[PDB]
Amino acid sequence: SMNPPPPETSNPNKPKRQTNQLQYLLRVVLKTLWKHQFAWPFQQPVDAVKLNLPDYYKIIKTPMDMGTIKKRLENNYYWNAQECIQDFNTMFTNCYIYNKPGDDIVLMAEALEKLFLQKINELPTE
Ligand SMILES: Cc1[nH]c(-c2csc(N=C(N)N)n2)c2c1C(=O)CCC2
Repeated sequence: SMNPPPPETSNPNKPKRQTNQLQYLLRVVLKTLWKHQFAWPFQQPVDAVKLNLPDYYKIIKTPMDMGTIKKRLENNYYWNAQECIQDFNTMFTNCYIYNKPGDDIVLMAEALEKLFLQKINELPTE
């Protein structure tokens, strides 16, 4: 069994910015979700080999996780906040796509997503 390469966190020719919205995404949004008691299954890419989930990357073709997002934010990978918000939403959606309704992982994603929504509701103006 094999995992795919992880999503990139560095791309020197991709234009980048540091903006107040991106700073909020790191200092408020990421930090709030990262410390949560349910964050630990989303802090790195899904290891389909160790978890014995050979169908994970058959179904999930746009993987995303908070470890990747954290590195992207710390590395100033993004141009704008929408790119990062999209990454969080990809992470949550993948969980709902792969898993069964009511599974523990889905309840964990829902708890994190609730906080995500509350924080991005107050994304500062640029
Ligand atoms: C998003 C996600 N994370 C995990 C998981 C289990 S154990 C672990 N440990 C880490 N990452 N330290 N992550 C799963 C999952 C799914 O969607 C399907 C089932 C398993």
